[PDB]
Amino acid sequence: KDIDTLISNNALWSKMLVEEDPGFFEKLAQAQKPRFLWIGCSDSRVPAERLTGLEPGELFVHRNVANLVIHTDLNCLSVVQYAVDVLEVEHIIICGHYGCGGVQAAVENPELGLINNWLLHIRDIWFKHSSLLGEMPQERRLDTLCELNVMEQVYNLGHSTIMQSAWKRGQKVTIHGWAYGIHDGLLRDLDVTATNRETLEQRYRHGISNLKLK
Amino acid sequence: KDIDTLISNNALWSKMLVEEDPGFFEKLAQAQKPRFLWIGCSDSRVPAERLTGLEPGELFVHRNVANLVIHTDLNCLSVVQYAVDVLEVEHIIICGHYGCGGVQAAVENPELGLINNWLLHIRDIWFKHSSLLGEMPQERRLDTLCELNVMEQVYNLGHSTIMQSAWKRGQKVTIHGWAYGIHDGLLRDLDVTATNRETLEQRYRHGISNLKLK
Amino acid sequence: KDIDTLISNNALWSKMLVEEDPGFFEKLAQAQKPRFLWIGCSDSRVPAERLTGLEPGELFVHRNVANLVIHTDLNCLSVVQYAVDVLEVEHIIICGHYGCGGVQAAVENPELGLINNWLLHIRDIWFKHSSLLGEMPQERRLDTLCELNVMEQVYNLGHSTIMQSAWKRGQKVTIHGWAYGIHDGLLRDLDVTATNRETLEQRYRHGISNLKLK
Amino acid sequence: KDIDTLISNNALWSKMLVEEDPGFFEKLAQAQKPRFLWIGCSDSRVPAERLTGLEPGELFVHRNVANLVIHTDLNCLSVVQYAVDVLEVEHIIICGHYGCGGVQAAVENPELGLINNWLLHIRDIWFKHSSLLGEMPQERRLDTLCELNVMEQVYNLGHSTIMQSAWKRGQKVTIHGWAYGIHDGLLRDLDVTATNRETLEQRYRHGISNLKLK
Ligand SMILES: [Zn+2]
Ligand SMILES: [Zn+2]
Ligand SMILES: [Zn+2]
Ligand SMILES: [Zn+2]
Repeated sequence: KDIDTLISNNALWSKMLVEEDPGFFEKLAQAQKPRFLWIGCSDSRVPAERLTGLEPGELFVHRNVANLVIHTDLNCLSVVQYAVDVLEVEHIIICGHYGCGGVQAAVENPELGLINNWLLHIRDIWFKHSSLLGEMPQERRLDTLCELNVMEQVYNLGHSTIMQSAWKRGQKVTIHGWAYGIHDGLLRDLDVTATNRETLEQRYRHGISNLKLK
Repeated sequence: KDIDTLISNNALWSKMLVEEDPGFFEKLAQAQKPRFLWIGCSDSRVPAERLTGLEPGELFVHRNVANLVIHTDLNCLSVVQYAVDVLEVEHIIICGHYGCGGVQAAVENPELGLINNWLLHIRDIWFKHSSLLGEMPQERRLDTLCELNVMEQVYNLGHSTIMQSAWKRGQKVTIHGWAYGIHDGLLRDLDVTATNRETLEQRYRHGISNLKLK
Repeated sequence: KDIDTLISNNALWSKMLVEEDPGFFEKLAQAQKPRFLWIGCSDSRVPAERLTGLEPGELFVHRNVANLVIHTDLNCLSVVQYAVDVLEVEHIIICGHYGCGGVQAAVENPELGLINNWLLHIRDIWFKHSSLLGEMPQERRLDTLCELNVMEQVYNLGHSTIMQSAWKRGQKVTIHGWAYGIHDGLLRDLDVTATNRETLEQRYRHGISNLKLK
Repeated sequence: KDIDTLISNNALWSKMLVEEDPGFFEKLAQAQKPRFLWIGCSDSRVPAERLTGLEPGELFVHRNVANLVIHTDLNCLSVVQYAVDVLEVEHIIICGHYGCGGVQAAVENPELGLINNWLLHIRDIWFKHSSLLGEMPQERRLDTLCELNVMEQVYNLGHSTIMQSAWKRGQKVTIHGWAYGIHDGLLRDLDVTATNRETLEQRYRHGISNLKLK
């Protein structure tokens, strides 16, 4: 596919909607704030909308390499603060995916350029859970790192001043840590769901523990 | 819709694909690098995939508030460098949308919190094109700012060291500046398409000029 | 000078203080919060302490290339928020200097690498005041840009959510825009001193106006 | 001291130099690139120039809260890249200090606002060396964290793409990890000096080991 094909398909798509689904934009037209914030990877192997069946306008979205929530990344923090304080989303979903190019590159450590600096945050995670990973079969270590990465980002987001203050003033906002694979497009709940400061700490340890078993 | 509904729909969606479109993941399974990098707004009113008809895996995606390409935002720059130097995408599309909450908030200047700092980059653009905007009917100024914002981000991306070096070594990478509205989902080419350092400067002025007329 | 010379001189310096100025650390030992926040250039041609005669512990300091206050730079914003809200400094000084390597590089635009992205913020300023600069003798344009840069950073800092909220709750914090040259080490007040939202806007225009004359 | 006193003292200081040290700016006037890059804390309890006896113009300087080198902080990375690739400094010194307000705040975890996000990078370090710290007397844990922080930042800087590429092309650049206290102003070499990729890894482990003993 080339550029002209995208513009042409869009023009035809727009016209076809009139006599196939005229109310397609009805929801959009009506100022309806999203209830979910989705933080995913730029790889976007399978669109979040397709994975969940959500309609356009129901989710606010941020995507970066390897779906990271770095303590000091204002790009991501700005999306979160806007979503939590202004749009007042009720659920935040951090979703990783098996076979993520970013996660793999962080382990193999090839010389890719500027992106290597961003990826060092993942290597920090790999070092952190070294013992845990060496306790499992080799073929499952990369997929496990993918899950650990999501859990650590959920933990990071929960500790941001944004989430801490929201939960402190009693706002209802839940964080979820999910992952999916390209073999079946099945969402997998890493079970680190946090609804407040206490469950954040509890479920985090819970998630890590469920891996010690696995 | 609640969380349980998303997980349940996903499980059912995955199963249905087997006897409706078994080869859905065939493309994904095959390591196929995306040809397009899409930089859009976190609002994601209408998914890029739906707007263009692109299949999953064909595009690399980054989304932030008001689709900005700040000179010094490493989150966005990391996505671009990875896409250009590693995935070697051939087209980069920066797409804004009319009625963007970020653009509007930058003009009205309400006290929203941390996000206000991110939005000041848009106010800089508004000041920059003050004369141009005052030369057009009031009802069209916000939509025009939305277009100007996209053009300025295309300009910013083109001047990053990442794009400058890519074009310098003769790599084929094109940047496009688009915008769409919720009234019809029709993509609008702002005609600032840049294929090298020269066309970047030329098309930028061209885009601004086409507005002086409009 | 080499590394061993610095360590050796430090050891001797420390000893000499006992029988030359025994109370040197008395001030430091006593938890005394700084009253001034100094934001300067990494070039640090002449130390701020030497320029003003301030004693150690009296100033909090941040230095980056070309003393910039980018709307979205969390490094600088973190220093400011800490200084204003926690240390409660009463004066913030942004000081540039004539002949700054960063300012010059932004104009000449040589290919220096990663730093070029940081410097684009200065080129934005150069474009912004194009008419003003072309209205003055060529030999004075670079020095004028150096002053304009400081004024714009003062403006940027004043518009951050940090300063806006501080002034809003009635906190006493003043921002100053200074510059000095290596020909005499003489501080030059650009007269853009802001004590609140109103004076920020007024003095900014004032500073620009005094240049139209110059 | 107030603002008028700083401006007045500067004016008098400048004049006095003529008949006390007329050649004070001679060095500065002569375009002499610094040989050292100093990365320190914004606290700046004792100026680097006073600690080492270096003259103005001999050092390039960056200061932020708790002297951090975050993998993805473009402010700090820009200073380093400019210093290494353009100024070609030969030594980079990361210097922390005992009693650092940033380090302490990271441990006590008070609610300070935006700065708490920046400080989470230090808490990550505290968690990382939990076992090591619990193996030492309580009264020495905070000072030890101060040293561990410096060692980790040296490690971070060494792993940046900037340092990796410099050492790869055979450039001579050495990184040092120091710390000083307000009780005597005595510099303490943490002995993690790295001159290349190999010594970076070796000296890092060495530094941590010397603590296991201490
Ligand atoms: Zn991925
Ligand atoms: Zn938007
Ligand atoms: Zn400078
Ligand atoms: Zn400190």
